[PDB]
Amino acid sequence: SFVEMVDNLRGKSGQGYYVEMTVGSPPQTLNILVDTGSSNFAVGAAPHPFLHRYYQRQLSSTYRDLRKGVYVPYTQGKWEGELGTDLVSIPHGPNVTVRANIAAITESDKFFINGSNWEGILGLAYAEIARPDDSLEPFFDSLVKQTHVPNLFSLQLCGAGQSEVLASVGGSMIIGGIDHSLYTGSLWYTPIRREWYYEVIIVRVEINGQDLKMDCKEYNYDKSIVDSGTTNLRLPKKVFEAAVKSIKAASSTEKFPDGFWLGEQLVCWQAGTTPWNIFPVISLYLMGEVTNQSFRITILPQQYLRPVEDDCYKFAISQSSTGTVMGAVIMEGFYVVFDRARKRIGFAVSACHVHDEFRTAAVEGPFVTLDMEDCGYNI
Ligand SMILES: CC(=O)N[C@@H](Cc1cc(F)cc(F)c1)[C@H](O)CNC1(c2cccc(C(C)(C)C)c2)CCCCC1
Repeated sequence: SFVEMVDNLRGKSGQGYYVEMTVGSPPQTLNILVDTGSSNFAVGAAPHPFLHRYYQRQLSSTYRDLRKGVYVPYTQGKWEGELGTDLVSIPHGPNVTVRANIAAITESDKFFINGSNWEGILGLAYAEIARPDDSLEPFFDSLVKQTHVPNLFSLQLCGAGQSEVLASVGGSMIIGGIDHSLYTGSLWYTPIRREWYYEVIIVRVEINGQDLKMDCKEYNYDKSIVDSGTTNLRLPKKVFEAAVKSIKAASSTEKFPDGFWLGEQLVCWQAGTTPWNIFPVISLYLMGEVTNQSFRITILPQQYLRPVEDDCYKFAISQSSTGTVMGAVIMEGFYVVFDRARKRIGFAVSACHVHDEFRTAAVEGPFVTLDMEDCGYNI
């Protein structure tokens, strides 16, 4: 924990959160997307039209070629690179330096985003999903192994709160501890089912207090994960359809185009007249540390209606064919502790949550649910 790590994240709405890092000797400054949905540390290392700077290995005295190729395909972006090791620091993180594996990006497609202000990505998940394979020690594992930094990190992603520019966002990545000033109320923990993605189990879903009443295996159909690198709440097909049906009904007083519900087309209102009260709250109940217990995290429309350029919003809930992805919009307004040491993820109401006059984002428990290990997908 540390006061000096507060507000060390920045970003543009919809384009992830990044932290400043240095690579090489002398230190080369780069902005790096913080991604709990992947396990590779990678940086642009060759010219690209959307990169204004990049990692130049030749300028680093501490660089070492691993003489090995590496490739990672994400949801739609992808890159190819060359492995190596170098000294890495996080100026606004812990006061330490570590020799980490680095994928030097030489080719890419739809990976770098025009005007995002980041030049690389920091995969914070486990070795099991790293490319080329699990022998390439992820950054966080190197940090804990080489230093005395406790095996734990927390993320406080904050919302937007202009005009023709994407809203700027901020947050905090607290490495090695829990900063108690970043949250209120109690921290509730859900088990990390398996150490590969940050996998969890959802046992119940409600929209405005109404249970979807689905077999809980559906909520984790495939898998459920906590992914700071994906913007939206992504839901498996059957859950998505049931959720949008209910959100439509709650906000039936008004009518929006199908494009809006499909996440692509935007929807606007005059400034300050956004009818937040017609959109329902969504509660995801996560499995507790104790069998038969659960806790819920409640999400407001201020989280799932993401603001965009020129008051305009996009529906930030979309369909998945690879499980539930609790992306940035779900993490916003919560303090999320990735307690790797004790294989669990904690949630607490964030100090930067969306107040709202009548409703608020919340973390509450316990709630007693008969049977929860049966909600998982058995390999
Ligand atoms: C939108 C997106 O692609 N986000 C990625 C980071 C990112 C951010 C960005 F701004 C631009 C990019 F090109 C990439 C996440 O890593 C996605 N994470 C999952 C995933 C999807 C596809 C392969 C993979 C890996 C890297 C593990 C093979 C992991 C998502 C589905 C559930 C599993 C996790």
